[PDB]
Parts: sequence; C-alpha cells; structure tokens
Amino acid sequence: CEFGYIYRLAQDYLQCVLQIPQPGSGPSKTSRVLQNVAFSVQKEVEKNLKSCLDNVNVVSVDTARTLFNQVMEKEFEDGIINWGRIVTIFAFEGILIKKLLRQQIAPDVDTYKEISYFVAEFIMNNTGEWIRQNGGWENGFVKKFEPK
Ligand SMILES: *CCC(=O)N(c1ccc(O[C@@H]2CC[C@@H](N)C2)cc1)[C@@H](C)c1ccc(Cl)cc1
Repeated sequence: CEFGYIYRLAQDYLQCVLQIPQPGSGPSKTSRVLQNVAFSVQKEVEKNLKSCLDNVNVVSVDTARTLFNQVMEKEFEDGIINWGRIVTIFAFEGILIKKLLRQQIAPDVDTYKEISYFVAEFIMNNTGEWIRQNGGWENGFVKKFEPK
C-alpha cells in the first residue's frame, strides 16, 4: 503493498541522503537494505551524469516532479520492470533532493516530504502490481538484496 509503506521507504531514503535520520527506533530491515543498495547506485549515477547534473536547476518541487517524470519515462520505456530499475527510482529521488537542498528558491525544509510523495505515487501506480507479484518488499526486494 500500500502507499503508506512505500511513502515511508521513500521518506527514509531522503532522510538518509540528507543526513537527518528520524531519531527513535530507526528504519526497518527493508529500509536499511534499500538505503545501502540505492546509495551505491546513486553514487554511480551522479558520477555518470556529472556534466548533466552540473547544468540542471532544480528550483522547486514542481520542477523536481517534471524532471523525475522525464527520467522515469526513459528508464521504463521498454515496459519491463525489475528490481534494479526500482532501486534506480530511489537513486533519482536522492539526486533530486540534493539538488533541491542547494537550488530551491525560498527553501522549505519539509520539501523531502513532497518529493517522497510523488516518488511513492509513481512506484505505486506504475510498479505496484509487479512488486506484489514478485513478493513485495519483504519477500521480494529484501530477499534479493539483503546481505549474503
Ligand atoms: C542532463 C539531462 C537532463 O536534464 N535530464 C536527464 C535526462 C535523462 C537522464 O537519463 C538517465 C540516464 C539514462 C537513464 N538510465 C536515466 C538523466 C537526466 C533530466 C530529465 C533530469 C536531470 C536531473 C535529474 Cl536528477 C533528473 C532528471
């Protein structure tokens, strides 16, 4: 799976990138596994996209949503879904939140909550069926990516 679960994953990942994990009992096992794998992918994508990223201006949540939709169209154009592509969604929201921290006009500290929202909406609406059919986060994602 439902929106709330995926929203919590997307928010936890933005708090990880922004170095502001929520004080308390901490993230779930699924969220901890995803943070590790998505960060590794994010570092590689930032290096590969360096020139592109140096000339982008993520000045608002609306612009971050437009850019996110454009990358997502190119990422899933062949219609296939797999777990690596789903990790790449999280890597792109991590890049967008870093850019918005630096370039947002009239910055708003709760902006990661709006970015998490549209990332969860995309994941639920476009990959939600595939995820449930492949075991969800607990019996699909975690089983594939948890430490050996
Ligand atoms: C610099 C180009 C650009 O502004 N954007 C962009 C287009 C396509 C990308 O595709 C990556 C590489 C191929 C796919 N596997 C994904 C990346 C970036 C826009 C649309 C954009 C810039 C920055 C961010 Cl973080 C998101 C989108």
